[PDB]
Amino acid sequence: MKQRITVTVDSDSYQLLKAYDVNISGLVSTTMQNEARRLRAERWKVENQEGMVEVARFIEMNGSFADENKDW
Amino acid sequence: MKQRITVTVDSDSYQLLKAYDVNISGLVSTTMQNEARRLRAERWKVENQEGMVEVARFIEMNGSFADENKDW
DNA sequence: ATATGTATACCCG
DNA sequence: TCGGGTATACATA
Repeated sequence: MKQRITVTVDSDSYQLLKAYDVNISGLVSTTMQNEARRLRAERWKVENQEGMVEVARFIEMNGSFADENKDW
Repeated sequence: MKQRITVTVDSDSYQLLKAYDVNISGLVSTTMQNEARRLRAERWKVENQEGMVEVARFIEMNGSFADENKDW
């Protein structure tokens, strides 16, 4: 069975992504994997680099369709 | 009073995020405002699939809460 | 159940 | 009591 995950926004900043054409269906799972891969409980850190690279695969589904988007 | 935004996934990386310590509330919306503002060219990262062991050589991206984005 | 989603009762802290 | 979160009932396509 699938798991319905809900972030009760209306305050944070969710409406925008969906306001354009993508709530979190593919967003969440995408961001999660990145937050998952990196997952390293910590704090006090700055940034200054880009994040590219691709590695898509056809077998599951990944139905993330919106603003002319597609898998990596 | 708050907007329920939910992605009916399960293991689409979603579960991992909350599985570590954050039911995407701040992550999604954080990610949202970013993909919301940028709304063009997402940001990913993949060096090594965790593996328990880490290293951390420099700075790349910040997350807060209890996850962060280190290099490894 | 159709998935994805909202709405709401219950749920986890 | 709910912060939010998810599940299920229900809503929609």
